[PDB]
Amino acid sequence: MELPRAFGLLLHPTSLPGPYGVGVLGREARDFLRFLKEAGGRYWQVLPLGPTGYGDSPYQSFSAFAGNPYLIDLRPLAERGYVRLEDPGFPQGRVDYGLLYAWKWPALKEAFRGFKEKASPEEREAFAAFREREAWWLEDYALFMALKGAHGGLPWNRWPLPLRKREEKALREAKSALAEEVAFHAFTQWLFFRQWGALKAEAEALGIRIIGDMPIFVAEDSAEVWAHPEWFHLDEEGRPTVVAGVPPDYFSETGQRWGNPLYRWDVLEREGFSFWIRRLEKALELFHLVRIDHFRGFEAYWEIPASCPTAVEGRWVKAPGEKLFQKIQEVFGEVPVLAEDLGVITPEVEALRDRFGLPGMKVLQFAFDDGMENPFLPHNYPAHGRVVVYTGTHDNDTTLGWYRTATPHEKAFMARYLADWGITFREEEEVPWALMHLGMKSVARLAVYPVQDVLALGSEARMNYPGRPSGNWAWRLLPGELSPEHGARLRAMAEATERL
Ligand SMILES: C[C@H]1O[C@H](O[C@H]2[C@H](O)[C@@H](O)[C@@H](O[C@H]3[C@H](O)[C@@H](O)[C@@H](O)O[C@@H]3CO)O[C@@H]2CO)[C@H](O)[C@@H](O)[C@@H]1N[C@H]1C=C(CO)[C@@H](O)[C@H](O)[C@H]1O
Ligand SMILES: C[C@H]1O[C@H](O[C@H]2[C@H](O)[C@@H](O)[C@@H](O[C@H]3[C@H](O)[C@@H](O)[C@@H](O)O[C@@H]3CO)O[C@@H]2CO)[C@H](O)[C@@H](O)[C@@H]1N[C@H]1C=C(CO)[C@@H](O)[C@H](O)[C@H]1O
Repeated sequence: MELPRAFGLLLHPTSLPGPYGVGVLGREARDFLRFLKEAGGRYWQVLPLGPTGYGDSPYQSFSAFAGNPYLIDLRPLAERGYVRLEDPGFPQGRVDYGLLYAWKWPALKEAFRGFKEKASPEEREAFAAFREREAWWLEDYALFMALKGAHGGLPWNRWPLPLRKREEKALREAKSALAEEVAFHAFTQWLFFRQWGALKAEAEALGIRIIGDMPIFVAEDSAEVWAHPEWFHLDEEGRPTVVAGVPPDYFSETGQRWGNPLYRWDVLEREGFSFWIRRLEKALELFHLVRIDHFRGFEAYWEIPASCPTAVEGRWVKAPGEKLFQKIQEVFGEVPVLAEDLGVITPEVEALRDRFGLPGMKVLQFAFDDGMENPFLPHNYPAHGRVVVYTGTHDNDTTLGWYRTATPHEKAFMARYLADWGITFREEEEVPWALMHLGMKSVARLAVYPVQDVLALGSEARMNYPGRPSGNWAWRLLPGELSPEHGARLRAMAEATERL
């Protein structure tokens, strides 16, 4: 993949400013694209866009295909009279997910009722047409969500056996009994894709490419796992027999047990990797590039017996990454994938990435805790530049927040390294900019930065803190917070580093 030298910004849509408690796919999203274009940015990166559950993590979605109903802009609906919106008291600068769950679901439900009553024939037709075209994943997703709502939010593998095991007769009866609930969820999808499609066209009109994000492993409690038990290592009761994670290492003697169901790779290969082809086809309708989290899992993954409460009991298992990507190349004619390969250092993963021209990542906040051999330091990046450099990702603190808690060593080495690259700073608040500048001076073809670093926000704006119980995925921009001055500063930096 040939990436021209450029820069972009990382901003999950929920973080957009605007009324009604959460960023949505509307004017403010368009304002951000405009800001990005004026700043000279050519990429907008988001986190996974699927529907979320308790904890609100984009990385644990009810579906590998559905769009997050919380991102639906309700204004176009209120404007056609389908619903009357009333702010129950959403805060500024953050998403109160508890309130959004309590208020937005009913507002979408009311909107659907108003729609059935007032929609024009053209809208009814379009929605029906959408349900037909997307049936191959929508039938399962909409029934999955209807069943979930009818069984008190229980995970699919705790539902009555006939439904859990998808006995046809039982599914047909449920689909019939929950007809309006199924149509309602299908309605949230039609709105989500219509709005995303419009936003994507806006991005394209502005010369902007969108980098989507798809975790390599799906979630246990999701429509596709329920509908395709044959593609995952589950027992007869739908329980994963092995789960994803990573082994212990110098950092943790317990490793990480993520819990995700794992693929029956032999079955997927036999089916021409249909699940993955479908997954990518759907994603390519929404994005120009797809970042895949834990890309190394296509080469080998840490398989943990589900009975083990930690990650200590696993073993590395080879996956057919080569054949899968050969299949992806064959079908799509290119592999529009960005590999999340943080801390892999394994040769075979690098080789698989390179074989298909896939860029990896570099995160500057991790470059100063040791020596000059640290792979995250710019002089160590590959001369071919097929890598995306970030100051920090959604899992890291903002760079100012990181700086304030960095070790004396990190702070001193960073400053010295910056100076070696002709960069300096005076106040703490300037560190995010100095690091963004260091990334832009690097050979990395793409430099992508979280908006919180553009705003030089502290720890209060950190998107996600892995391991922390609450406050995650909630940060939001305030109206007008990204000023023309922020854009001009990014633009001047891009111009100087030849990224325009
Ligand atoms: C306040 C709370 O709002 C959100 O909570 C809702 C979840 O998104 C829903 O999916 C639903 O969760 C139920 C599960 O579906 C069901 O399978 C079962 O496990 O019971 C769950 C509880 O009913 O309903 C949730 C609301 O009740 C949001 O996702 C969640 O993160 C929010 N919780 C935050 C607030 C506090 C209060 O200090 C903390 O305990 C949490 O760590 C925060 O994340
Ligand atoms: C659901 C999960 O969401 C968050 O975790 C994800 C990260 O945000 C992603 O960036 C991605 O990171 C991993 C890299 O892809 C991988 O290559 C390696 O570097 O490890 C990274 C994470 O250590 O994927 C993460 C999901 O694996 C969030 O931080 C995390 O806390 C959330 N976990 C919830 C799920 C379970 C399972 O029941 C519980 O154990 C946790 O307490 C929940 O918070």
